[PDB]
Amino acid sequence: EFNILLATDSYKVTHYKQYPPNTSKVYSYFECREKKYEETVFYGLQYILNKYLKGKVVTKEKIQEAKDVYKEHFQDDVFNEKGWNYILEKYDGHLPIEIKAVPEGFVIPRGNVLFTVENTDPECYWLTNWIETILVQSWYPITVATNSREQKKILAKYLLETSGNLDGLEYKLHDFGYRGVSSQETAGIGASAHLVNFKGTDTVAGLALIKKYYGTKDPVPGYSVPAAEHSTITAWGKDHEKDAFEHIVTQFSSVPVSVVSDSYDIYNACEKIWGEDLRHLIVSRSTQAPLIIRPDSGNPLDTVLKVLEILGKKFPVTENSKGYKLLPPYLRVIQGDGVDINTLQEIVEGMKQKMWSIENIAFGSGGGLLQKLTRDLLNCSFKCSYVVTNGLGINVFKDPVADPNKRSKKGRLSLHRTPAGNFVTLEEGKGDLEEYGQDLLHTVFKNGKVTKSYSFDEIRKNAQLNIELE
Amino acid sequence: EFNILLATDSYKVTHYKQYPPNTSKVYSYFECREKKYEETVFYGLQYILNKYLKGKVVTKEKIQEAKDVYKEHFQDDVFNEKGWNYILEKYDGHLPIEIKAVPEGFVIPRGNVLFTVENTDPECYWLTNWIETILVQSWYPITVATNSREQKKILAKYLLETSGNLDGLEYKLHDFGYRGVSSQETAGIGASAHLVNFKGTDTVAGLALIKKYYGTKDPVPGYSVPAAEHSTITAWGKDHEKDAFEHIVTQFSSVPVSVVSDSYDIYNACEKIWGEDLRHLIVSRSTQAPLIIRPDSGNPLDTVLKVLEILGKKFPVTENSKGYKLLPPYLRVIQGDGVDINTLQEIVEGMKQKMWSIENIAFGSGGGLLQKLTRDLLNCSFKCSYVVTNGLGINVFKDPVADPNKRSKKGRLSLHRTPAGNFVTLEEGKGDLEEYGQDLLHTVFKNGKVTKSYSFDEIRKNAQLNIEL
Ligand SMILES: O=S1(=O)NC(NCc2ccc(S(=O)(=O)N3CCC(N4CCCC4)CC3)cc2)=Nc2ccncc21
Ligand SMILES: O=S1(=O)NC(NCc2ccc(S(=O)(=O)N3CCC(N4CCCC4)CC3)cc2)=Nc2ccncc21
Repeated sequence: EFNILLATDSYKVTHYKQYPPNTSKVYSYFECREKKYEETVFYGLQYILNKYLKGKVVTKEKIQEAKDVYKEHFQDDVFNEKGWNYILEKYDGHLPIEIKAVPEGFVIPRGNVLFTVENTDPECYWLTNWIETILVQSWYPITVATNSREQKKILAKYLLETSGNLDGLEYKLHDFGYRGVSSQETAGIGASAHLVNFKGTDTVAGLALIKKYYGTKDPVPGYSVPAAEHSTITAWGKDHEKDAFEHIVTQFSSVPVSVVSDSYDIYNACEKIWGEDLRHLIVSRSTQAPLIIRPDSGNPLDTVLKVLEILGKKFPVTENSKGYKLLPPYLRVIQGDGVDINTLQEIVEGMKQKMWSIENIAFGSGGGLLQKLTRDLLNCSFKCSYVVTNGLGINVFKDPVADPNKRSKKGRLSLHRTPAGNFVTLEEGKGDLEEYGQDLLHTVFKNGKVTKSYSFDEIRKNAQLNIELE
Repeated sequence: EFNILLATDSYKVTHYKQYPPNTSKVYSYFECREKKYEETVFYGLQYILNKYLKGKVVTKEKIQEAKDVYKEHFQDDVFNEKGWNYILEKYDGHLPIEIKAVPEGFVIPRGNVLFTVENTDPECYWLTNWIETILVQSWYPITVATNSREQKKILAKYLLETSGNLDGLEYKLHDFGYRGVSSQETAGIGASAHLVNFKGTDTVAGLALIKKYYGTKDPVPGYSVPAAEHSTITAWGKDHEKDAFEHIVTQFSSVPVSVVSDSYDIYNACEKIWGEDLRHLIVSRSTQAPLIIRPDSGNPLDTVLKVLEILGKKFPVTENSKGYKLLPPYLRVIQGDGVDINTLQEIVEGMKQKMWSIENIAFGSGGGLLQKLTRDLLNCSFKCSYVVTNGLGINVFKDPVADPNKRSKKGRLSLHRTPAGNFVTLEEGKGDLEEYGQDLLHTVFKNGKVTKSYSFDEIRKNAQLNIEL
C-alpha cells in the first residue's frame, strides 16, 4: 500500500507552518534548467499521475499511518493531520491540484516550462510543494528518453553516411539494462523511456508499463530475439566451445541469434571456430536469420574493428553503394559491452574511418542507458514562482549570488510559439497579454482526475528525429 | 501484479534450449569482482527474497500471460511453458532453488563469494540463471550501503582528528535523495541501505521498507527535524527574507531547524540577517535546538569556509581541546549541495586545514548518495561456476583473453575465515576438505521458503566500522 502522505521529503511535512500567514495559492513549475543536451524529450509524467496521484489517494487509515510514522521520525508532533483530513472530508481524498504540461514526447529546448502545479482550494496551499518530490522523479524518464534519442541521432548520422538510408535504425540500440538498474520499478520506467526512440529491448518490465499507462496499436512496443549468455557456452566445458556454438545455432537455425564469442578467446572463436570449423552452418543461413557474433570484452572499438577484420577475411564481403564494406547478410555483430553515448560515438566513427558500414553492427547498452544518469544532466528542477497571500499575487524566485545558473523563473508561466516557430516561456503572467498566441501547455490533471493523456504511438511520433521526419 | 516469468532479460527465455543436453544442475554465484572500495557491505538480498521470490510465484494465469507476451515480443514461440508448468504442478508454484548467503551487514573484501544459487530439481536446471537478472539488482543496496560506509569512514577520521571523539557520527550524512532517484521503489531500497550506517534520512520510503522486511527494536530506523526549503523563504518576497527567517525560527524555537540561506545572497544572510538583525533569536536557543544554517550554492568547500568565517566573526567561537574552532552550540551549518564521497573528503580536509572542527558541520547528499552509482563500481556480477551433465560435475568459468579482470571462479564455492581471521573463497569444492573451518554462507532460501533472516539491528551491528568497535 503506497501512501502519498509518506511519499515526500521529511522536511516538507513541516512546511505548511512556514509560508506567509494567509497564503491561499502556491504555484510551481518544472523545467530542465539551462546551464550539449540542448533539447529534452518530455516523457513520464502520465505514469506518475496515474499510478500515484489520481483518484482517492487519502484515506482515514493513511492519515493515521502517517501520523504514527512521523511522530516517531520527528520525535514530535509536527504532521499536518488537519490539512489531510480536510482533503479526505471535502474531496473524498482526491487532490485539489491542477497540473498543466507540454504533450508527452514533445522535444523542447532547455530552460522552458514543461509543467506547472497549483492548488485549487486555498486551504491546500501547502499541497503544491508536498508533491514536489514525487513529481520531480519525472527527471528519470525524461533523461533516459533524451539520452536515448541523442544516441539515435548519432546512429542515424553514421548509418545514413555509410549506407545511404536509415533502414533498421530503430533496432540499432538495444536495452540490456534490466540487471544494472536499481529496482524493478526503475527497470520498467527506464525501459519504457528508451522505447520512445527504439524498438529493441530485453527489459521485459517496460512492456507492461506501456500497455497499462500509455498503450500501443501493436500488441507490444518492443521486441527481441534468441541469444546466448556466457553460461550457455561455458557449461559445455572449455574444450567444447565449438560444440556449444554448433548446438545453439542449430537450435535457432531459422531466426536471428546472437552468440557470445569471447568466453576464452574471441579472436580464435571468430577466425577458427566460426570462420573455419562451423563456417558451413553460417553461410547457409537466411538473411532473415543471421548469426550475430557478440564480443563482450577488451577495448570496445579495438575489439569491434578486429572482429570485423577477421570476419572480413573469412566470409565474402561486398562494397555497398557508398563505398563501405558490408558483411554477407547472414552475419552481423553486436557490441554489448561498455556502451554509452560517448563510446557509441567512438565506435561508429572508428568503423567509418576503417570503411565498415554501420549496417554491420548493432549496440546493446545497459547501465549506460538506464542507470548512469542523474538529475544534474538536464538540471531537472521544480520551483515555486507565484503565490497569493492576503489576496495579493506576488512573483517569487530564487537567484543565488554565487550561481546564476540556479536562478529560477518569476510569476505565472506559459509556453508559446515564437514568430520563427520556436518555443518561448513567458514569465510574470505576460502570456495574458496575448502577444504570443495561445499557451501550449494543456491541463493534464485537475482535482484527482487525469484530464488529458497520450498514447505511446503519439509519444513516439512527437519524439521523432528531424531526419526521420524529412 | 508482479510476474516472475516476465522479470528476466528477454534472452534468458531462450536459454533452456542452449545448455548441454543431460544437464541436471546449474550452480551460480555472486561476487563484487576484484579489479578503492576494497570491502563491501552485503545488504539487500532479504528484500528481494521476500518481495519477489518466496511462496507461490507461479500460477496458471502467470504462465498464460507470459506465453502471450513472449509470442508477440519474439514474434515466435520460444517460451518454456513446459518447465514453468512443472514447477506449478510439482511444487505448487514455489521455486525449486536453494540460495546460500553471507549474513547481511557482513563487510567482505572484494573478490569473494557473497551468495550462491542452484536448482534443487534436475528438471529446473534452467531456473538458476532465469533469476540472475532479479538477484543481480542486489548490486544497488550493496553499493549504496558500501559507499555510505566509506563516507562514514572519512567523517569518522576527521571528526576524531578535529574533536577527539565520534559523538554524533551517525547523524553526519543525511539522505536528501528522494527526488533524485529514478523511482519510488529505488528510493525505499536506497534509503534503507544508507540507514545501515547512519540514522538521518528525509527519504521516508526507507522506513516502511525496513519495518516490513527487516525490523528494528526501535519504532523507526531513521529520523529528521524541521527545515525550510527555498519556497518557504521566497514566498515572502525578496524584500522580506528576514521576515521569513524570523517567522521560521520562531515557529521551531525549541527544536533543531535548518534554514536555507542562499535564496539571494548567502553571505549577506549570514553576516547581516542572522549575524545582526536576528542574532538575538539565535543566541537564545537551546543547545538541543540549534539553528542550522544551510548554504546551497557556489563551490561547496569555498562556500562552507566563507560561511564559517562570517559566522565566526559575528558569534562567540571557542577553541576546543584539539585546537580547532567551534561555533557556539546554538549554531551549526549543513552543506546539502553537491555532496558525494569525493567532495565530502575535500570539504572536511579543507575545514581541517582552516582549523574548523567537523563538529560544526553536517552533510546532506541526494543524487550522490543514492543515484550516482552503477553496477561497475564494485563489479557486482553473477556467473555459473558448476554444472552436472550426464551425472558428472564439471567446473566451469569464463576467462576472456583480452580482460583477465573478467575471469570467473571455478566449481563449487565456499567462504571461510583464514588463520589470520580474514576471508577466503575456496573454489573447486575444496571447502569439503574441511581445512578451513565452516562455510560462512548460510541457506537463506530453499524451495520457495525464506529459511534464515536478519533484523535491521543485526545488520547494523555487522556493518560497524572498526573505529566504532
Ligand atoms: O547480446 S545479447 O546476448 N542479446 C540479448 N538479446 C538478444 C539480441 C540479439 C541481437 C540484437 S540486434 O540488435 O542485433 N538485433 C535486433 C533487431 C534485429 N532485427 C529485428 C527487427 C529488424 C532487425 C535482429 C538483430 C539485439 C538483441 N540480450 C542480452 C542481454 C544482456 N547482455 C547481452 C545480451
Ligand atoms: O537541509 S535541508 O533543508 N534539511 C532537510 N531535513 C532536515 C535536516 C536538518 C538538519 C540536519 S543535520 O544533519 O544538521 N542534523 C542536526 C540535528 C539532528 N539531531 C538528531 C540527533 C542529534 C542531531 C541530526 C541531523 C539534517 C536534516 N531536508 C532537506 C532535503 C533536501 N534538501 C535539503 C534539505
